[PDB]
This record gives sequence, C-alpha cells and structure tokens, in this order.
Amino acid sequence: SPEFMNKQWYLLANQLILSLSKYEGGHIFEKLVDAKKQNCPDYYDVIKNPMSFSCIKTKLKKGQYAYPSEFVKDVQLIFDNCSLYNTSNSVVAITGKNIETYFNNQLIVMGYNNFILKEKKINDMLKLV
Ligand SMILES: Cc1[nH]c(-c2cccc(N)c2)c2c1C(=O)CCCC2
Repeated sequence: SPEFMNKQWYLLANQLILSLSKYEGGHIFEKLVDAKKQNCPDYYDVIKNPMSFSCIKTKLKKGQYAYPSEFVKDVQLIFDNCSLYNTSNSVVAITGKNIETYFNNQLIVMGYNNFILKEKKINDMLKLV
C-alpha cells in the first residue's frame, strides 16, 4: 500500500530524528548555529545550505518530505556541513562523524533503506507505464 508505506517511513524518520537528538553529542546539531554566540562569525559565509535536527522535525511535522531519500539527504547535509566547516581533528568534527555512523547504522537496523529502494523501483514503474 503506497499510502500505508508513506506512513511507515514517516514514522521511522520521526523516530530516527529523535534518536539523533538524544545520541551523545546530538545537541550541537539540534538547532541552527548562532554564529556570534558560538564564536564562529564566518559560519554562514561557508555554509550556504544550513540544516539542523529542528529544521528536519519541522519538515516532518509539515509533511514536506515526498520521498524517503529526501529525509536522508537532509540529515546527510547536516553531517556534510559539519565536516566542511570543522577541521578533521576538532571535537565537533569527531562528534559529527560519530553521529553520522550511528545514523547510517540505524538506517540499516530500522529497515529504512528498504523504503528508499522501493521508492526507486516505483519511479521506474511509472516511467514505463
Ligand atoms: C553544527 C555545530 N554546532 C555547534 C554547537 C552548537 C551548540 C553548542 C556547541 N558547543 C556547539 C557548532 C557547530 C559547527 O559545526 C560550527 C562551529 C561552532 C560549533
């Protein structure tokens, strides 16, 4: 059931974004960076597509993800901004790498990746039909 499936992976995404918020070090990605208060004034000169857990929660609450991959793309964007801005040996970069690993392993345990595969196959059915 295509609508039933949409409900399923929305529930998985909500559970996963919550697990990230509570994983060790998750708080530094919960909200968009306040550049002046965190002593990083150049942050938005470098990061032109900012993203945080709270942004993703808002898009989930508003039904703004159409496909399972779009949620993963937004979470991955957090980790890419983290590794771009912070040097590889910094606490923040290490923390971001650790949470990234967790997220990708949750995609496996929760079976979220199966929904991304079904999303691609449906897109191929439609392209034939
Ligand atoms: C995504 C990110 N979060 C936080 C942060 C936020 C709240 C408290 C603390 N302690 C750190 C940072 C960050 C960066 O990569 C840019 C450098 C600033 C640090």
